Amino acid sequence: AELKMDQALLLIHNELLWTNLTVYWKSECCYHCLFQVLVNVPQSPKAGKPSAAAASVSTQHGSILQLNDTLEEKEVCRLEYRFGEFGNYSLLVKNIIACDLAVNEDPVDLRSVDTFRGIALILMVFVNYGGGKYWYFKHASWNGLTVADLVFPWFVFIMGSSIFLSMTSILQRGCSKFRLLGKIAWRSFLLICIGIIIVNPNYCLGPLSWDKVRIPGVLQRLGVTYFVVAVLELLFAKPVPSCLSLRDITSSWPQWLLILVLEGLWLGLTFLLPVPGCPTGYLGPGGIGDFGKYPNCTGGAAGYIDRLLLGDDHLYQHPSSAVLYHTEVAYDPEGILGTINSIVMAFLGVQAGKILLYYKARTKDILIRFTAWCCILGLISVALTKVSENEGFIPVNKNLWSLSYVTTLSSFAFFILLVLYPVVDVKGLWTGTPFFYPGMNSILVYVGHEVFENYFPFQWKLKDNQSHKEHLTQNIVATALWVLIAYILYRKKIF
Amino acid sequence: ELKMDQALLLIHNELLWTNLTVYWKSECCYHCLFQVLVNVPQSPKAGKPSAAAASVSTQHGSILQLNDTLEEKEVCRLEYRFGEFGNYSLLVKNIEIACDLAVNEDPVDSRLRSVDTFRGIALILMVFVNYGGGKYWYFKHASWNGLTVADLVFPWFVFIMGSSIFLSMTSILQRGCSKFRLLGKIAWRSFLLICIGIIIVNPNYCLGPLSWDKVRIPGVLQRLGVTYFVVAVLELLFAKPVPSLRDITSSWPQWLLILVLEGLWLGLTFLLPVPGCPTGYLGPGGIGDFGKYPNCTGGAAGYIDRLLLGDDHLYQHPSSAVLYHTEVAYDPEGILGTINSIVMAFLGVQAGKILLYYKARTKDILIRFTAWCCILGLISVALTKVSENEGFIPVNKNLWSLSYVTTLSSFAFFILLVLYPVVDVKGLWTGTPFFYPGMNSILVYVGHEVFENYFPFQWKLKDNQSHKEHLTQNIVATALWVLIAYILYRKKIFWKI
Ligand SMILES: *[C@@H]1O[C@H](CO)[C@@H](O[C@@H]2O[C@H](CO)[C@@H](O)[C@H](O)[C@H]2NC(C)=O)[C@H](O)[C@H]1NC(C)=O
Ligand SMILES: *[C@@H]1O[C@H](CO)[C@@H](O)[C@H](O)[C@H]1NC(C)=O
Ligand SMILES: *[C@@H]1O[C@H](CO)[C@@H](O)[C@H](O)[C@H]1NC(C)=O
Ligand SMILES: *[C@@H]1O[C@H](CO)[C@@H](O)[C@H](O)[C@H]1NC(C)=O
Ligand SMILES: *[C@@H]1O[C@H](CO)[C@@H](O)[C@H](O)[C@H]1NC(C)=O
Ligand SMILES: *[C@@H]1O[C@H](CO)[C@@H](O)[C@H](O)[C@H]1NC(C)=O
Repeated sequence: AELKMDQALLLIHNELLWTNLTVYWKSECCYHCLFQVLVNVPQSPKAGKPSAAAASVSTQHGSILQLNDTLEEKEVCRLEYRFGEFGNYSLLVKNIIACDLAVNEDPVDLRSVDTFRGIALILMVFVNYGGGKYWYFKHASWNGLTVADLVFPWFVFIMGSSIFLSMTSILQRGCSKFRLLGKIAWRSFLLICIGIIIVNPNYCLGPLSWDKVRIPGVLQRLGVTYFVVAVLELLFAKPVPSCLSLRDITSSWPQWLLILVLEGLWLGLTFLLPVPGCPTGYLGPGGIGDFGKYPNCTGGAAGYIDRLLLGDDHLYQHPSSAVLYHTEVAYDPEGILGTINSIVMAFLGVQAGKILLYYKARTKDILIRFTAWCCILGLISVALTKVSENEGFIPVNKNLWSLSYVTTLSSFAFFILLVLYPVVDVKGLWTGTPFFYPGMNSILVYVGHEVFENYFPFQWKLKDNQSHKEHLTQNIVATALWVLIAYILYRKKIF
Repeated sequence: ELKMDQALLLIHNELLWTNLTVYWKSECCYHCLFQVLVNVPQSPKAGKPSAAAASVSTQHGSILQLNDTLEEKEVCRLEYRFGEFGNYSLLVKNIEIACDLAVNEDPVDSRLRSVDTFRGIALILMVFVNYGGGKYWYFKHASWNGLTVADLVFPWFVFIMGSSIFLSMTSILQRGCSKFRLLGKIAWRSFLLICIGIIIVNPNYCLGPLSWDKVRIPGVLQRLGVTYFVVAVLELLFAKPVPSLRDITSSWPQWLLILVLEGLWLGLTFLLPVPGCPTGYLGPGGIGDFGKYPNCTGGAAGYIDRLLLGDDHLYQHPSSAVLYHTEVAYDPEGILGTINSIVMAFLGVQAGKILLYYKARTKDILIRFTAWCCILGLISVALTKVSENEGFIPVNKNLWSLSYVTTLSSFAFFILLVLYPVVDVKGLWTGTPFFYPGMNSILVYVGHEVFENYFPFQWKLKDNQSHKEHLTQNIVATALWVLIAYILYRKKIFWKI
């Protein structure tokens, strides 16, 4: 009918005579949102003849219906409810002002690094196709840690580990450093150009033009972090040679000094840089967020730096907060300031690779180091976020690539590695059979699924687009087909 | 304000008590009904003639007819050919009555590796003409009949593909291999080509996700795969070891089969009755043939294709839509055209047989190619009577007519005759910029089909109505695809896609 995806009709009529009602809606998960107007409920023309109105409240998560009249601005009913999808809820307001919100119809219902990379790629492809249009399979509106926020950081962690592993293997093979540097620069340049040309633009609307080309993005950031980490490791590389040896940390001390100074630079630039027409050290979403007194401030210092450097037209025109906070500005999640945190996370992946490689002959030592790093990073994350998605010093935020976000995802990745390394490598109980096929063809699978996003085996016309089940089935089938394609490529040894 | 290849025609009518209407038909139409271009009202008074503006096409020729609106009497007519961006003004006044056309502003318009080189040239020409070729009239497909440069890209590809099947299969058989595995590989390759075509090439996904009710089944790659399968299976079933008319006495079975198929095609085209349509029809319908048969595109071939596949599963914008104003759907890569495509692929197999049987002696190869080209040219001249629209079977791309096959095969034989000594015997030119697509045919074709809209091959234009911009963009895209083919060749990547 007239109900879109995840909406519930709200038939509302007033059993009163001398007040004009305007229903005001505000989703619960928002931190500080101005109550947007929803409908206008007039007075009943005669006694016993209420005037009905139709509303479509978003039922993704919660709702706070606030009602105070236009004439007097005095409350009549403010109630918090959680509507269901495709429901039919009737709000009866009457004298005793009292409201009940009756319900008409019930709403409807080594090998470990490779396995981990395959898991991250499969989840990324799933959430990129839409993830069944579920609110927990899409990027969270500003602060939040939905499932789609857990894919890219793990991929960067895995790439850091693989960078260190391959660098050590090549240096042990005996190749010179200049050839390695040339190769690293070439791969980074290729990744950047691929991201700028093939992945980021959408060519169905029309041809690419400089005035409307999106420079930063996923693959550009991936290549830049690749280049930075690989060059740093190639510069400060030492031959690989326990009981509290602490060699893996003290040997790579220049890397740690550089990473710490980079993190300090990110913290200072975010929390101290004076943004014109915006409070210094802003972390909010702008738009209607923070009670709506900051209309154009999305991203704070990072957003301002990105807009100044690349222009407001070369960024993402539909940021992840544009669906909830109604931000009218453009903000790329893969901006310029977040590259520092991405580099830090890739270096944490390098650290995991160092732990894996140094103590190759003692599994107990590897597990102890992994769990110690996981505990330390988890403690840092808990201290920073104050175990809350809104409060705390630095909230976990994907768009800003917050330091708490990096530390939390590093904790999760270290725990995942602590689980995966024994079973897949040491015990060999389960080789990650359905997963590592993209683990060996990451970049090819990503580029292919971006190019072939719209083709028949991955997309087809559905009976009703306003249904979660059909979208979920289509996305699952597409991801399974990409797993099968990666398997076929692996069998033919096309790397 | 003006479109591309469209002059501006201003009519100044000094007549007093006669409404004036004009008509226009392209000089390239065989029999086209005139269409209303513009209506010029009578002048309210002497000295202030009524002026009306209209845009006239320019791609090729123009014939105008001036008729009275009420009395339906012809006043005057012209055969002037306009310019791309002109300002021609037409004045008609009573003197009998004569109309003079004036120009206000002048227009502004002024292994063997020989098979590999052939296939590379055909592929590059195909990629150029698919991107548009500058929107030129002779770089696009012919309207219904005739032979433009864009019509020669595909038949040469099918010819060389057939020759390559023969060469590769005879090499494999000579080296030693079972026939069952070969037939299985051929079937897999044909099925893969058909599926690739249907899923990737034919449908456009930007307008929306694929819907089964509007899926175009026939197309270039499905036809390629079907003829590949048929000709490869025939030549594999009848394959004798290599050892003077010794290249036909060893091939008479498949020759008889090809003659049977050609006879079947001729019978179906010229004899199969069609409901509400003249038997043995070839005209484009619409306004062609004086508009007596509106929905009769292709005739027998169109009717058979529509009956077997349905109107929804066809090419909705055929080549004749722009000129002959037809509403029905006709797929150029239909079902009856597959017989002639098979015949041309078999002719390519015959050319490969000629090239292989006399590999030692080059004089014999050259005389064989000369004889084949001359015989096919004579057959084409007899069939088409040397005219675009006359003759028994005019050269037709959409129908894949027999004259089309004979003419394009004679041209392919002559091109092979020129290329073979140059690339092999004398070694003057080694196909340096062309044979990399000759090695990566299918990969390059599918890549350019998928990446047609991407930036290096297509970007926003400064002036969308300039031929120069489109030509530069298409040439740059084709050069980039040559470069990509060369890079793939250097990295030893080859025909696996
Ligand atoms: C313009 O007028 C001329 C003459 O009146 C038309 O020529 C004849 O048209 C009738 C029917 O309209 C045909 O039966 C004749 O065969 C035509 N030729 C002759 C010599 O009589 C002409 O058709 C008119 N233009 C258009 C577009 O209809
Ligand atoms: C309520 O609204 C109606 C029209 O919507 C208006 O005529 C009436 O005056 C309003 N009542 C008050 C008290 O403003
Ligand atoms: C409801 O009343 C509060 C004050 O208690 C006010 O801030 C708010 O704007 C009112 N809602 C409206 C006017 O929609
Ligand atoms: C919701 O319930 C009311 C109660 O009768 C009904 O009239 C209305 O049609 C229902 N909504 C829809 C969309 O059917
Ligand atoms: C020419 O067309 C005009 C416009 O309708 C009309 O008034 C006039 O009568 C026409 N001329 C003749 C001779 O009918
Ligand atoms: C054609 O000439 C007329 C009068 O000379 C002028 O008004 C008109 O703009 C010209 N059109 C073009 C396309 O030059």
